[PDB]
Amino acid sequence: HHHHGSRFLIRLVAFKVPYNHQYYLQGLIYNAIKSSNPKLATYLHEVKGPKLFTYSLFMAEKREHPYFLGYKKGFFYFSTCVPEIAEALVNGLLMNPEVRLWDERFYLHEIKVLREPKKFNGSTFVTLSPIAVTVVYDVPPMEKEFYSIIKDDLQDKYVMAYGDKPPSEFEMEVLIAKPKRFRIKPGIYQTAWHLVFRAYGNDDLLKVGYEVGFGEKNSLGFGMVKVEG
RNA sequence: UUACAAUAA
Repeated sequence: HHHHGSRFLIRLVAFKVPYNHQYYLQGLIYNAIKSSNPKLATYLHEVKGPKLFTYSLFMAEKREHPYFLGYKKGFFYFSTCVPEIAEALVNGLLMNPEVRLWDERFYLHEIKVLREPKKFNGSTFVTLSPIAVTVVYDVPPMEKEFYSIIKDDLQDKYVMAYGDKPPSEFEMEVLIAKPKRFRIKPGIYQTAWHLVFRAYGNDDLLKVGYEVGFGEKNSLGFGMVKVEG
């Protein structure tokens, strides 16, 4: 135990934000992990494969679209099942910034520690960060196997976290599905999916996807989802 | 805490 898990909402303080901005969010996250735990930080890069943390997009208190607008504060979410990944993103964001992203200045306001709904099976999930699943293009939800991949990754992420035989009951049904393409530097096409869906299965199974993510790029800001209730 | 993204390989 182990199994308790963690989720964070961080809040910063008229400003601007881009799209395709999740490589720059890769910056503020590792910066504060090195600034706390320098061995943990370097480790994660070369140490490779799906990491046990994920984080949301950078949203605002409002969305405006002529980059785009900005207003009263702004924020994002972070979830990981590895206690130190979080302790080093809480500690490093604390004794530090002063945060400045791209070049926009900002000042740390609060870090609100959310809760884990113990409700998972059947609950509705909406993507906080889009979803990518890649194979050799990026398979969309109309694809029969988008589901075998997304499931499997979670079964592994499961034992990766639980050190135990993976739970085998997972289905997901998708209501709203939105396409999009991102620039991960310099030269790549990641076709992700903004999603709303119902997912039933082993409770703990989906607990994981909740925390670490759904799909591949969890360390780049894909695959983080929220519960509706 | 927002079913909240402009671009389309």
